[PDB]
Amino acid sequence: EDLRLHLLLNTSVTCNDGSPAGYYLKESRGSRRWLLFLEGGWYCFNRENCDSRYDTMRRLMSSRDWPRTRTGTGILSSQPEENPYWWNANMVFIPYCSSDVWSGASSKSEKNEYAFMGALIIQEVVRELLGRGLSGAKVLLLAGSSAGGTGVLLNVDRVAEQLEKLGYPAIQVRGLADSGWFLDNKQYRHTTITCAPTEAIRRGIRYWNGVVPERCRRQFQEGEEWNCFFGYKVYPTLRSPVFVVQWLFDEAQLTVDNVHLTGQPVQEGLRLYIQNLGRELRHTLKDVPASFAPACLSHEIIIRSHWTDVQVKGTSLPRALHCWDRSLHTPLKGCPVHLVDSCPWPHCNPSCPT
Ligand SMILES: Cc1sc2c(c1Cl)[C@H](SCC(=O)O)NCN2
Ligand SMILES: *[C@@H]1O[C@H](CO)[C@@H](O)[C@H](O)[C@H]1NC(C)=O
Repeated sequence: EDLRLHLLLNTSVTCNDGSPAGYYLKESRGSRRWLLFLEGGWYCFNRENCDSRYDTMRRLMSSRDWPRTRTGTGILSSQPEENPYWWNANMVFIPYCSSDVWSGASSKSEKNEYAFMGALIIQEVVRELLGRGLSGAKVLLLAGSSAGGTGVLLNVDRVAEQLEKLGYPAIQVRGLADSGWFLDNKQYRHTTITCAPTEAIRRGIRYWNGVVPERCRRQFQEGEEWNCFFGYKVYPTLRSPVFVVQWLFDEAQLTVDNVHLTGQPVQEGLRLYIQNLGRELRHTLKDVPASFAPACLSHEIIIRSHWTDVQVKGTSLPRALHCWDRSLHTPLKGCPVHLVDSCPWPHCNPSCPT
């Protein structure tokens, strides 16, 4: 119960239903490191599917029922035993209550049943934290999992530009995108439920007034900004350092690809499909120097209490992140930052989560 809720003082920056957005904070007075973590949880892209999400996933659309505290876990833990990487940092958990992959900039109005303000929520959290110690930061790591990991890719350079324009050019902004690196590939079977992410994101952008990083927007241009939600397309346009964590066989990727493993022998077509998915993922990370990509069927990593357990080539994620920090002070002896499994099937890495 170590991170305490603060609702935004600017109450025009809202969750989907117009309730104020907010953040959970645990300060560390002896540290100039700040970790701002973006929660995930899919998205919604029209009135009917947002109404459904409001009925049964309301905490992802509203702050009315948020608890006063949350426990920091994994990379948000303040215990070195659980978080060898950044246990002494100032910790911020930003709840995902905008259902827009952190991309929205639209208020609730007579024309809009819901507000989609994810990009503005991040901006406002950063602004309000500057008065609570962030002005003294040396590193701001914008991290996130699942839709929050894609949110990191969409927002890390905007945070960097915001701090520069506010007069804090000494704060180094970096990104950590966990489980948010998706492929716009062919589904295994081509069957809201039938809508593939490219089409759902294309509709969502219009519904949310979604915004993407400027250089990526300039490449893809009007009507094609959905491309910027796909890591391998947006990442090369980014200027801030970004560390990419991605399971090679991510469960959300497989879900959108209409792959459902049961227990029966996988036949040749599905075997080749899965192997090609891992190969394609691995290919997209070849030129990503800071990356951690284990050959596991799983979903998210960084806020799980046992996040320390998985290893790629004998190196854990907390160690790789520590090596990344050292690299941003060429490669370091025994301290690697590019860790992508090459084995071709889920759980060929023995350290995968059970
Ligand atoms: C831009 C894209 S493509 C895609 C996603 C997003 Cl976001 C979701 S998010 C999943 C979650 O939050 O658990 N997973 C599947 N495919
Ligand atoms: C509150 O947030 C809105 C939306 O980002 C912004 O336009 C406005 O200037 C903010 N007001 C204050 C006082 O920060």
